[PDB]
Amino acid sequence: LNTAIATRVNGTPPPEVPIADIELGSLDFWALDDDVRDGAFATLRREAPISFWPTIELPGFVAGNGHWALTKYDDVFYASRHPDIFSSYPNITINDQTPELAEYFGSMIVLDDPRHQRLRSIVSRAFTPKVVARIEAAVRDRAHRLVSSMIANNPDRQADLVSELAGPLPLQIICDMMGIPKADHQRIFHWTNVILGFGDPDLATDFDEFMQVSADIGAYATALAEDRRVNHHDDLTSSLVEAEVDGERLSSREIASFFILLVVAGNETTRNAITHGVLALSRYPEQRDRWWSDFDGLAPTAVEEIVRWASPVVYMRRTLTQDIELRGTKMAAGDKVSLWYCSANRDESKFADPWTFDLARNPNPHLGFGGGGAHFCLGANLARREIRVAFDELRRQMPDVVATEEPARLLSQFIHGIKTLPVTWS
Ligand code: HEM
Ligand SMILES: [Mg+2]
Ligand SMILES: [Mg+2]
Repeated sequence: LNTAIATRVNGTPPPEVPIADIELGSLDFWALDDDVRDGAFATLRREAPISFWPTIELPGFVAGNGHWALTKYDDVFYASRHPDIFSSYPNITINDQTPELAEYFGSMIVLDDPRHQRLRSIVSRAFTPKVVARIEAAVRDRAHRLVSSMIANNPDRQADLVSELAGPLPLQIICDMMGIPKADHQRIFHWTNVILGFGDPDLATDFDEFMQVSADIGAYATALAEDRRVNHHDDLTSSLVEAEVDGERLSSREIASFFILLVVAGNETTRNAITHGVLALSRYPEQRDRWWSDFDGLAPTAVEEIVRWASPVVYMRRTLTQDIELRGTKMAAGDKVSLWYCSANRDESKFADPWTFDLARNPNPHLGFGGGGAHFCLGANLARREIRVAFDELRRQMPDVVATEEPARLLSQFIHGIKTLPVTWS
């Protein structure tokens, strides 16, 4: 495969970046390549581990007040485990929501306990390890077919990993858990792609399109919920419409926001873990070889290292409910605080060799699924299984699959997205 991308020397730290060249509040910065971004967070960890940044202006989104950026692992961990101080209300991105966004985006992820946990308990059983293990057959059937179709669909042995595997595998699994008919899965995926791609001109930059997509997926959720209210199915949509929280059924807004949260999170995270993982295997072939020659033994550590390496969710935001000082920086009640998982996951204070992609890494206390605590990723067991099966099917059917171009990278501060990744195999 002479068209494979260049390999890299594992363990090489990126050069640190002069602090004057770092603008977290500019979309231009998020367009820099990932070596520069990684070197910039390295500078912040060293020189300004907590620092303040203006919010990025996005068309039709309210920027509002700026935010305190926590770039060190210990601070991101602390903030995550202290939700009475670091609240998830009113929003978990840096920007402000509005009443009009709240119709569609006012889910449990932007609420504190106890209401957060009462909402989460409606669906939590479906995401537990023992229940998710039950659907291995479904994950395998879909992954196996997708990889086979990459082969059958491309006589030239060239494919886009994202559209042909990494995207459609998690999409199928979450949509089927929700109870969405197959004929509408791609419609769901287009809506979630726009919702968490906004600001990249390849996805959407007109706020009117963002609002029409949001209204359209909400109307879809409401219509499916209405069907399930009358005729139950064994799906999460039926669980949502049947549940009672504080003795009251969920409202239309609550059902639509819950539905949207689950399909967005399901569709716009694992795909990037998978795609960054194939990119990493392409750059570090010794790691591919060692996983391929002991797939079951290394899989638990390998999947977690892929998540640490990719950090598919770049950050989450909190809002202080009281004044607090951290690292000698006083922050005030009401201030926004951003938790940079991408940076925690390269912190030398926690990982001695953070720049080494090591599929055997153990322990691996990465914060790719967050810092732990009340909002710890509901889908973590699901995502780990999706990743493990995707790589197993690639190993079994096309073991030498390799990237042939550098990825087209999503322009986003929030999601470490890959839009396309050309691959080949022999
Ligand atoms: C590798 C893929 C994934 C990554 C990196 C990831 C990461 C995260 C992160 C960082 C959070 C915030 C945690 C916190 O605030 O402490 C989160 C929350 C969440 N994720 Fe995941 N996620 C992944 C896959 C999924 C999947 C497949 C689903 C399925 C629907 C999902 C559903 C959720 C939900 C519902 C929440 C909100 C939980 C709550 O507020 O209690 N995620 N995820
Ligand atoms: Mg093609
Ligand atoms: Mg079904």
